[PDB]
Amino acid sequence: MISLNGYGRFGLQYVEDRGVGLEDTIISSRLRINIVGTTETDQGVTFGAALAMQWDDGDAFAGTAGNAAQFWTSYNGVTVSVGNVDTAFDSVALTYASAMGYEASSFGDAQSSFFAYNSKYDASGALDNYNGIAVTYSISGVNLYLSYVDPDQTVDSSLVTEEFGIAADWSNDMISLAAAYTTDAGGIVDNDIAFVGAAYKFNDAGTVGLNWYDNGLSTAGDQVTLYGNYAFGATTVRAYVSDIDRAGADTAYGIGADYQFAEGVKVSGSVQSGFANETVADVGVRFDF
Amino acid sequence: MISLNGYGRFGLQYVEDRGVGLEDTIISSRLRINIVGTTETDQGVTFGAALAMQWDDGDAFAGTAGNAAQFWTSYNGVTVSVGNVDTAFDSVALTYASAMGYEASSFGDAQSSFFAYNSKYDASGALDNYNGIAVTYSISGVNLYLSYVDPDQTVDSSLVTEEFGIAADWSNDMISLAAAYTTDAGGIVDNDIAFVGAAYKFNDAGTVGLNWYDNGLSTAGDQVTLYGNYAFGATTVRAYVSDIDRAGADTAYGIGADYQFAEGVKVSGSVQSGFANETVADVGVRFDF
Amino acid sequence: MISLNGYGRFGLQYVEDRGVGLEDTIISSRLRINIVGTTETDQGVTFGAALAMQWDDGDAFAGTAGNAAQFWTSYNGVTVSVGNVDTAFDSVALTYASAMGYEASSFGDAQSSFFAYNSKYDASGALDNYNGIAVTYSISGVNLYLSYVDPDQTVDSSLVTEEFGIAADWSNDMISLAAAYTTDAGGIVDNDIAFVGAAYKFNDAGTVGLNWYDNGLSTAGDQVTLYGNYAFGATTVRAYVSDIDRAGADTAYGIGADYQFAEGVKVSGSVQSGFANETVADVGVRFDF
Ligand SMILES: CCCCCCCCOCCOCCOCCOCCO
Ligand SMILES: CCCCCCCCOCCOCCOCCOCCO
Ligand SMILES: CCCCCCCCOCCOCCOCCOCCO
Ligand SMILES: CCCCCCCCOCCOCCOCCOCCO
Ligand SMILES: CCCCCCCCOCCOCCOCCOCCO
Ligand SMILES: CCCCCCCCOCCOCCOCCOCCO
Ligand SMILES: CCCCCCCCOCCOCCOCCOCCO
Ligand SMILES: CCCCCCCCOCCOCCOCCOCCO
Ligand SMILES: CCCCCCCCOCCOCCOCCOCCO
Repeated sequence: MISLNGYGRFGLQYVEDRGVGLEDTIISSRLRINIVGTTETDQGVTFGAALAMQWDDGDAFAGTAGNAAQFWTSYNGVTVSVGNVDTAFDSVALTYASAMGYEASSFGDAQSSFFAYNSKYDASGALDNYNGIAVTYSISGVNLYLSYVDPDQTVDSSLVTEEFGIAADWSNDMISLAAAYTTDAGGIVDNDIAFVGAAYKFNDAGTVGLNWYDNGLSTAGDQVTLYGNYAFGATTVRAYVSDIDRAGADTAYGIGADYQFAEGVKVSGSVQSGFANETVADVGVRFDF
Repeated sequence: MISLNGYGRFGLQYVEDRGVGLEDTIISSRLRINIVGTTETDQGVTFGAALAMQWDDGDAFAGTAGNAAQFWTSYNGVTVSVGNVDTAFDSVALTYASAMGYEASSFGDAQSSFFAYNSKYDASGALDNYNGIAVTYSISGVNLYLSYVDPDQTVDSSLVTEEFGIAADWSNDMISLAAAYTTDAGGIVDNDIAFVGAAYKFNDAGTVGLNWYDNGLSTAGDQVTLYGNYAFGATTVRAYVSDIDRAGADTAYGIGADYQFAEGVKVSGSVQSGFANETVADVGVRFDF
Repeated sequence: MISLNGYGRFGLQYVEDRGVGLEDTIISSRLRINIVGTTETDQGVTFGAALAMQWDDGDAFAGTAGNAAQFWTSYNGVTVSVGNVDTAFDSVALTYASAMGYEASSFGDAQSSFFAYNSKYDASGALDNYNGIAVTYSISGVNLYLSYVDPDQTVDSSLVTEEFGIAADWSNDMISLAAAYTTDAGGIVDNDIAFVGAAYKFNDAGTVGLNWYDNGLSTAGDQVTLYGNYAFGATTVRAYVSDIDRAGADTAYGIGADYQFAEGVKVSGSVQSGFANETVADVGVRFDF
């Protein structure tokens, strides 16, 4: 069985003083298509393979290709995946909760380097023999994530640095907790990174949360993000502040709104200020299909 | 929702004295696949994204990729599209009416340079930041087309030449009229091009038409194409003559036939003579799926 | 009509002393997706086009593209195909019968060079104007195969070497026979190769066969492969020995098993020894979807 799903997104992307002789405002857009093949068995074991084909404005050669395959096996709530895997630090809950705008960005996101699913090919050739193994599992309302990423599996292992990550999250109906930890993240030796986050649903309509991170060898240092959102019908308002230890950094912040036009259609915008005083703004749509 | 459609075509392509040590006759063939994702809303607004994957004999690396995305929004007969758009000069009716053979070619087609939907990637990198906006609408039996193409939207606009085009066509059951006009076509400054055409369905089986063009800065000069077709059951006969102002040019002409073998299957051939006395012939099939 | 099918495979691939500073054991995996468009007619003629998108671990740029199109026409048991065709030497029965392991390999396979369907693009550019014509037909339980492959159809034919192949196989319920012959195989002048094979189903569960080959200009010389398999429920045991004329070559051999876990799911392994004493082992899964 083969199924196809994905999403399109387009709108305006403003970056104050982008560059000498550059336009600050552009039309940014993304097409994402996923090809999924699955084999269900009567034994209860499911086999799967996924490929992504992603295009973004500005991409080299005005063309689209697929990425590197991901394969998995699922049985009784346990999923083992091989190849281009989702990593633990990139999959836990709460870590991307401050993202806003139609491009889902936030300076409140972790300012570290770590491996994550690769959406596209990489012309530099660095991903050619990259191969990860991942394992996910769910006890009660607990989600467990584990991932092992080998940047070049053909080369003797004593010569390459492997990335290892673990994460768990948990949620009842009002509190959410999450934590992750990865060593040698992004294959950078000694770049050990951590995350702890918690959220409180103080209503059917509002939630506040707080994320803390150890950014490893990044120049950002430790970081804290405080965010909150509130829904008024089909409209959601979101905001966040974030600080990093880097001397002289500014406080980053953002304010945005989401409007659920229809099932599968979402109009979003935001105005954000980064740690180096960058001003960024956006407004556009996402539709899922 | 994701749907796939497209077509295959193959047959013989003859070019008299193609080149020293080249074969005049080859097997030319094309595979075109379109991936379309759509999101229908109960509000009446439809969202869409399309990608094309096209392969042609002789293509570099013996491979296929997708092109650059096209996105659109439709509401009440109005469609706005962004990215790799169809342009006004390329979409009006009647402008390609003389095309024949299984490759749908004609020297009677406009001999100018103008932007059009890009089927494939471009290795030269010229299309990397190309971005168009297009708008179509239909009053009675009137079709209105408008398009704005920015060859490099990241660069300050005072440095790049944008293409702007408008077109309309109209048809009752016997007369057809169409006109288009585009300035700085193909991003060439001062290359303003125009088209006017008209057709007369003098029967259920026969039609005659005439197309005139201002080819802008091309060396062809103004051009006139006179064509006609006539259907005998599943068989269609077509012919056209065309002249350009270029001194010493020959009159171009073509004669071909189409045979509708089955729904979705069409066998075509033609013999054409160009403006520089080139002799070209073809015979093959197209099937849609 | 467009349909999608394919398969995923993953597991461990061991090559004794692969290379200085290389890992002998890797995770090898393959994702194959086929896109097939067909047009059925009421006349009985079917038109088809196929494209493949294949990714393998270690592939350049960590990406996937499609290959070169294949087109065909089928009528009354006769199929003519154009472009990236299956060749006669690569399609006859019995020639790959000794293949085992989850990667379906065998040193008992023919050690010659010959054209075959191209799965992927080729960066070297050698396949750019490659074009084959193929014809298959089936009398009783007879299968007839014919193929003509032109490595560069744009160039004058007196300058290029074309590959021509024929094959037939036949089977009742217990004996199988097959033979093939191709001249200038792989476009190498004078590299004429041949194959004869026969198999005996000495049970519902067991089969023994023997394949002989003239490897043309290869350094292997003539070759003989003797193989056998036997099924015990969902488990299949397979083995083969193979010899080549090359002086000092070793006898190659392999032993493996296949376990049919479920419809569409197959777990395989093997231990093989090549003609130069190479030791290779594998274990993994294949699932079809
Ligand atoms: C500002 C640089 C020049 C680009 C022209 C800006 C014109 C804006 O777009 C007009 C046509 O519509 C498409 C743009 O996508 C963004 C629209 O807002 C998203 C839906 O709420
Ligand atoms: C990103 C999708 C893959 C498409 C990119 C292929 C890149 C090919 O170019 C690599 C650079 O070398 C130049 C190639 O020669 C011409 C390419 O093909 C011609 C028709 O579009
Ligand atoms: C300056 C060039 C144009 C690009 C900028 C578009 C940025 C537009 O503003 C972003 C949206 O601001 C969100 C407001 O926060 C309040 C939310 O509730 C109000 C509307 O539903
Ligand atoms: C002329 C150069 C060498 C190529 C051989 C020409 C042989 C013609 O094709 C024979 C096999 O069939 C496939 C060709 O596609 C064209 C057939 O006509 C189209 C359907 O009406
Ligand atoms: C046109 C479809 C895209 C496929 C073209 C990829 C072009 C890659 O080559 C660019 C030129 O540089 C050489 C690349 O190194 C080898 C490529 O991949 C090997 C297996 O086929
Ligand atoms: C010379 C190498 C072969 C390639 C050339 C094939 C060209 C064949 O002729 C094209 C078809 O000619 C069309 C004829 O116009 C009359 C139409 O009605 C008659 C048949 O239905
Ligand atoms: C040996 C080099 C380092 C690679 C680690 C080997 C660990 C083996 O895999 C553990 C995780 O599972 C995925 C591997 O695919 C092969 C499993 O066997 C196939 C099914 O029978
Ligand atoms: C194999 C699938 C096709 C993808 C390969 C495209 C190969 C492009 O590189 C050719 C070598 O030249 C370097 C290209 O410049 C950067 C590429 O695109 C950037 C984003 O991934
Ligand atoms: C040495 C690193 C690991 C990689 C090697 C895996 C190789 C494993 O063995 C292959 C399977 O051997 C097949 C045995 O033949 C007997 C068949 O019946 C028994 C089991 O069903």
